Amino acid sequence: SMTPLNNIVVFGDSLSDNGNLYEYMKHQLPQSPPYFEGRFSNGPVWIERLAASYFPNDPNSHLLDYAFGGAGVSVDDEVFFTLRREVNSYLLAHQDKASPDSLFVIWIGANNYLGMPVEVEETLKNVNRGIADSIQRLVDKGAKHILVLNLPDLGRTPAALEFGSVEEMTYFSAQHNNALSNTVDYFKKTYPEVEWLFFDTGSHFDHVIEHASEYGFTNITGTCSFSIVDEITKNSVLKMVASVKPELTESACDGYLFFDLVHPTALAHKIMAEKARLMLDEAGVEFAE
Ligand SMILES: CCCCCCCCCCCCCCCC(=O)O
Repeated sequence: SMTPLNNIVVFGDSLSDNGNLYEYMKHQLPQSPPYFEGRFSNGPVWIERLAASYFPNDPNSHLLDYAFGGAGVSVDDEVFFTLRREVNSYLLAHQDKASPDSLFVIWIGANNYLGMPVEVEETLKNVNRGIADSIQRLVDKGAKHILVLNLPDLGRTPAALEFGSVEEMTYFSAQHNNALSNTVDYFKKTYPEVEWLFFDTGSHFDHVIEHASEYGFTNITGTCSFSIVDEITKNSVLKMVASVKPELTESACDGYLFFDLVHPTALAHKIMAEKARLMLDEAGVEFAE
């Protein structure tokens, strides 16, 4: 293992990207403003806030964020980049070794299901397979601390409500989460020498919804920004983002749960970071510089 951890390495999608796609896009997407400095929200994302809670003075020197907006598990224009390629990018730059002193974080899958693909069960199968494959690869290359996050109920996104896909998006979310729990249970039993951490985003997001006003949200179905999506634009998270009309963004968004048709606002990312930190503290995870 590794008693105190010295950094966080995150693999994920637009829920975790801290500006990687924005840089490659020459700052043209996500347009900022109204997005915040290339994050897919109007403030820093959860994993940045988590890193700063442990390393308040120089959090970015303790966070290696390989998440790109539009990333998912391969199942090809649907996906900007794959989990496998994010992991292999980390490995390439680290001499094919996963540091035993890093907290590896995997939050992926939402981009696959929100593309509303036509093959339901094959998509579920291949997302689960791709996550298991990347976990096994990290373990094989020396990882000793792995945090896996499941999905919120994607049927709650404004996208699902507007497009009439609530049932399908909730089904993907629930089936994905059930399979992912089985995967994590398998790895826990097989690799007791690795620290396995799990965050039940599904239950936490439902709790936020059920108590939305108490968490600070006055609107859970609308969007701070405004997008106009066609039929061939409904096909992907990145198309929805590109279709934001910046001049029509609301000026006062402190009460919205959703910044755009799928992405949560800054306050939701803050809540997520706070709950993740409490989970890690309960588990006894310790960081140090
Ligand atoms: C522990 C805090 C509970 C609240 C969780 C906050 C996260 C909100 C989730 C909204 C749906 C996100 C879908 C984004 C699209 C994608 O990642 O491809």
